Amino acid sequence: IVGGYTCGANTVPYQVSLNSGYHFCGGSLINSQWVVSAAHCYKSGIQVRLGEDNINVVEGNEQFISASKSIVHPSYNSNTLNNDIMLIKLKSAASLNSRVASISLPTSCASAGTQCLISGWGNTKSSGTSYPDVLKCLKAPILSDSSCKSAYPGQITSNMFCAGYLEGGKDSCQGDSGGPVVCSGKLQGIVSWGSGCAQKNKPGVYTKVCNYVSWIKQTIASN
Ligand SMILES: [Ca+2]
Repeated sequence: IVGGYTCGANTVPYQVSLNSGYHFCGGSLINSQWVVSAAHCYKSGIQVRLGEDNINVVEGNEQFISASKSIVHPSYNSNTLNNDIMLIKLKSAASLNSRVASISLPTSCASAGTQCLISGWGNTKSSGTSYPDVLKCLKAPILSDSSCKSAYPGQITSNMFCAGYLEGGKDSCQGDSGGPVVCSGKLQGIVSWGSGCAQKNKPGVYTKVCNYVSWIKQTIASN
């Protein structure tokens, strides 16, 4: 997250870190057994880390739970990032508590102009590299479909939305991929892609989770 703030320990209790020997992507806990992330974050060998603040220090509220199964969307296209969504099942249910909590899935799609909370342990620099240890947060508005398409001509599908600031300076970034975009208390987006981070006229692009609620529900009913 570039241009964000330190969230505060465990104030985003649905945020997970996906670990394969190192943090590599975020995700969101949607119930005691299941995480939603980006399909482009697929790796074999995922451990889900819940209750994290500093990902490099064991502080006492963590739950580390291996994935048993990962399910990339059936129509994920890794070239365009259309349908950039994945489900990860935990080998055992998380113990839900004040610091490890699920986020609701949406009923309706979010509205342009809504300010959402985006969070992660990704790079904090637009030019260069610096990865934080503690979780960072950003409030960013959903942009109109016409603005998003103007920013990325011939690249935005109905399963994507843009959020952020066209003047640059505030965005998600590498290592935030897969993490949450929460709008009116529901998971509306997944950190998916963008050209660079926090560059002028190149806002973040996010998987539009409201398009996937029936897939998510039937998949969790069946696995
Ligand atoms: Ca930790």
